Amino acid sequence: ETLNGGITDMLTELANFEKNVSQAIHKYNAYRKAASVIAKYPHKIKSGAEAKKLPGVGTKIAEKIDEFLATGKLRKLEKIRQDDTSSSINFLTRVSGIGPSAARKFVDEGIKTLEDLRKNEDKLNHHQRIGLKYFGDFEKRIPREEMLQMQDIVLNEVKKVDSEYIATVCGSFRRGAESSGDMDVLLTHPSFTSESTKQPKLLHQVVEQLQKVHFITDTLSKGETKFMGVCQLPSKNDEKEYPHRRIDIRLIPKDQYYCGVLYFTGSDIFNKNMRAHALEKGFTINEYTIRPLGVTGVAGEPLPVDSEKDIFDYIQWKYREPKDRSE
DNA sequence: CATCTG
DNA sequence: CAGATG
Ligand code: NA
Ligand code: NA
Repeated sequence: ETLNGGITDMLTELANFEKNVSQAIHKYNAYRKAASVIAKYPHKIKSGAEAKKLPGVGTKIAEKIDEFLATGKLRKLEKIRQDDTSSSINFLTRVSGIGPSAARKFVDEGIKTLEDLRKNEDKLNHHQRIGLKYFGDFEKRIPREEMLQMQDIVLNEVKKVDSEYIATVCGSFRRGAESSGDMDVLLTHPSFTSESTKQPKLLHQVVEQLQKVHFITDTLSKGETKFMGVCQLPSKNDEKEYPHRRIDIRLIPKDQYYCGVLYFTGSDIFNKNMRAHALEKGFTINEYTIRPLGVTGVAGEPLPVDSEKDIFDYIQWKYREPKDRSE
């Protein structure tokens, strides 16, 4: 956790590159297991050889561990931090809708900056254009005080469209958190569940109210159960307009809401432990349901939930307010 | 995993 | 349809 931090960090650096710049998924996966194992590893790694002793740790990595332990640096690391190509890729990637792949193509056509991008808006798709157009806004965290304003709008709008909807804003917003990255709304309806053959209007209707009142400004991706957009708290009495924020709206069969809501609410560590405990209590859980575990090894059949409460009950545990869902 | 692009 | 992105 700090006893082999650098090592794990370099490894992580190295890995990112293999994957992002080279196309080296193998090597890429290579670095990861390695960090992963050195990460658990209980002692101070004093040498490459010592490391090698571990699984995932090979000759090449043991090598790198030496030079890094030997001198505060790694040549390779040094050469890669320079390399404009590598850096251009780490950079384009920051645009929403540009991934490694697109990054590579862009750079090889010589587009390596924001300006490059603007000049060449034509070679970019809808998501990408949008992503460029709000490069700034999108990198700006979202302060909780804004979140409560967004939430308030969304909830009131869904309500008007149909009293029967059930919307919930998950994420750390939910677990307390002072600011956040984007807004994720978990949506459900009584008239939509597991078997129920669809209802697309279910989602489309909401999305539409949201734009009607101008809260949603652009669409990134709009499916029949998942919507990826851009919203904006209306600018008050003009002088201060708000940054453009990312928003996710997802439709969920009512019969599996609280499991999602539970899940989406995180934190990742929270889930894990809860999940690991579930397993103890003769259960299984995932993003959609909780299932009684047979002894034949496995076995299913969806226990029925009415709240996040039901879930806890089942695994016989302390109902935890979102706030303490930390770890 | 769900959506989009080409 | 494969393949990319979030
Ligand atoms: Na990106
Ligand atoms: Na293939």
